[PDB]
Amino acid sequence: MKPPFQEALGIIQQLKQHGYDAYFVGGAVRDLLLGRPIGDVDIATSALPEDVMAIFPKTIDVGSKHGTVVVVHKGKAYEVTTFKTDGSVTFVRSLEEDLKRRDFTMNAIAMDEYGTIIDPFGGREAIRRRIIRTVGEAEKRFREDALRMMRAVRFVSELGFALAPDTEQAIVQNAPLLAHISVERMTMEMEKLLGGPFAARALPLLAETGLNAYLPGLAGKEKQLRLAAAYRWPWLAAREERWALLCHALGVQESRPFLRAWKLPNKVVDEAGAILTALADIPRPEAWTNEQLFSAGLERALSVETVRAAFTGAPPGPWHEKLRRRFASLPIKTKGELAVNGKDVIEWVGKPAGPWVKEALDAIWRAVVNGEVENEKERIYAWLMERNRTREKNC
Amino acid sequence: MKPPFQEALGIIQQLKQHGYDAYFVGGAVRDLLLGRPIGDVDIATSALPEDVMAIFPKTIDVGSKHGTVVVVHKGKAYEVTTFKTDGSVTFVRSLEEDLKRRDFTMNAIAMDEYGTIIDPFGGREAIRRRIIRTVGEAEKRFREDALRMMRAVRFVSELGFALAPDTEQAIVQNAPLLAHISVERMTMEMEKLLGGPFAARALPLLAETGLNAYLPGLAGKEKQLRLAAAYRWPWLAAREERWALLCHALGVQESRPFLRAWKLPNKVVDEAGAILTALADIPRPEAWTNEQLFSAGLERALSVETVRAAFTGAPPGPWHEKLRRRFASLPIKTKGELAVNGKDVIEWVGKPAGPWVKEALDAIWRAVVNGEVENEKERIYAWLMERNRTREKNC
Ligand SMILES: [Mg+2]
Ligand SMILES: [Mg+2]
Repeated sequence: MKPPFQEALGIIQQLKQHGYDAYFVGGAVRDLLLGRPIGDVDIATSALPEDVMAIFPKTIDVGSKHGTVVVVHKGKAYEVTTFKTDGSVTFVRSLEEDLKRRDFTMNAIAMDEYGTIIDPFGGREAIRRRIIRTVGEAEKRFREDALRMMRAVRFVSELGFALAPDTEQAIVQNAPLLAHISVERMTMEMEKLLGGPFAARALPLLAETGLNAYLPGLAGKEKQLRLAAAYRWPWLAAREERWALLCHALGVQESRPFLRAWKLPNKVVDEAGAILTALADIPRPEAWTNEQLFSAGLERALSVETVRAAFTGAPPGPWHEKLRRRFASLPIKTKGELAVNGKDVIEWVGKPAGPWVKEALDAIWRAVVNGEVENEKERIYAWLMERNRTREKNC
Repeated sequence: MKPPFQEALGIIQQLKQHGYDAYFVGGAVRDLLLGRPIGDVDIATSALPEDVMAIFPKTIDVGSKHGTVVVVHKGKAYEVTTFKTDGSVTFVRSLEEDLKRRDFTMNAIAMDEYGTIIDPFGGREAIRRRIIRTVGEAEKRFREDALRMMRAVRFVSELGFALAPDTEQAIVQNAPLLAHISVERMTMEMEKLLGGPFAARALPLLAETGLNAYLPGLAGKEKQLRLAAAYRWPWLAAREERWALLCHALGVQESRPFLRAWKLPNKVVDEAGAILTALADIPRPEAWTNEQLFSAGLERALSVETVRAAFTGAPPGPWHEKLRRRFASLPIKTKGELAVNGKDVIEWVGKPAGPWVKEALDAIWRAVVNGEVENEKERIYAWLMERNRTREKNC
């Protein structure tokens, strides 16, 4: 009885005492059998959502409409679910009828309070063999929910399982059905597929199956995806960096339109381009300039080099260290630190408040950062003065 | 800085460090200022749902669509909410614009990381004066959501605040608007209103305001409600017992149709009847009979006597003690304990399996429970035998 379940045992135990019968189902089970670290433990029971909210003090209705209720037990969230058969939804009392609705064998295992594995569908073999197989007719399933084909590729990314001959086949055959699923639900899948320690072979597959050309911006990029294999995906730390590379490997032009089609939140789509851009502008890690670095701000700067590593093959280490070094040598790290404010430049150059002011400060920092003049009021003054009569000798 | 908030401080603290600005808003605040034990601490912020799910490890999307996200911090659930103006919903950055959307003054208070109360709407005075006042035009508010009038009466139940002259007035005027709100949402409100330490005066009000005659089964019972005042509501322990009494005080006939209209879950509407029934059947606490008790099974039995107390004025104490005493003297406490099963009566009276069997066993327990015959196989046998030739001397 590994600690993940140990704690959550209570929930089962309690639901059983009130005469209900419940099981650990789900990834948690697979993850145990497979020997991955165990993430969320999930419980399913014959107890109806209400009965669940009656027995446990802290409850959190998430969707009692489809039989799910989150139960805060001993300071951890647990997803409790009333057995169901995907039609509205129908509640039953048969564990077996519930698992039979699950997506792929390796998911439809279950384990009881005593630790006794209940694999009625071969999950257990699927996991030994490291294979993704559909629970029932690979075809029929995909018809009910096309997104199921998405996840299949995803799982390949997160687990390094291989598709099943029949499963894989079916996908290609029913690929089109995808254009019916909301973009949203497509994003999240693609999102996980990209952090896969196997993404390196997930993306290719995405093309070798029909699935390509029904996903936003991935029209006919077949070639590009397969080539993607080489990219060192796994070192991508964060979301932006991920999408960043997704582009650069699809030889994408304008970042903005594309990433937006995937209905990603703005901040991402912006910071995505940010890097992509900075990446195109600086082609070599030696060439980062006090300016560009200052502009891009440490975080991004590093994220660039990493995206870059993800492509070159070169490890960031040395760069990341160097960047972090310089960044603390920049005699200013944000504009707010500038010794000298816009109203200082006005009272100084006897000129009315305008657009010329931007340009001014915009050249005072670029001059502080580049170590031309100190970041002290007095000195920036002379500096600006003696530079303005120079623009009278130049024209 | 009282412990309930002390712990949740972390959340604010972290959201501020990422440049967002958040506050304890809600009942928590009211409860502090009022001096009640503090229930759920609620946080609202300018950080958008996503930013919230980015910063905290364990998140639980409940409804990011309306700006709410549950954040499990240090082993407790906290309802975090992006500031909003009730239109779909519009997110802002002004705390003030958020509180301005809250139902009643006493709710629209807020407190900052340093413990500095922000009452921009008189909540703080409302709490001193112990009054329920609408945030803005009592009329306009009720038009947006009629249920707001419900809560108003509820709060009276939970708090013992009085309605505001203008608030109260408005309710009667816009009473009708209620029939537009889903029954579901009406039940929950009624539910809380019944557990009120001031329910005793909440139900009356419910009638003195239009609000009566738009709520299920509460058509023209005006009289009944006001009289309700006398009932010792507050000793009601559980849900059934509550509804039980709600009936008995409205002089309700058939429990089943009524309670159902309030879309209460079956188990309740059954156990409600259960008591209401056993209550009509046994009019005095001395009269419980081994049979009846055995039938109703300790729990309900007590629940009867309490519901009764809630009405008579007599304290349960002595009865609840006496019931609990007998119930362990009943020589059986369920039918499952019966020494003798139905297949025993068949191989015994050489007759084919039928309906006469029920009637048999159904008189063997009734005879065990009443202490006529032991609950041993042998002895029940003779007893059954020697009683069956008696049904030959009788006709
Ligand atoms: Mg968990
Ligand atoms: Mg809480």
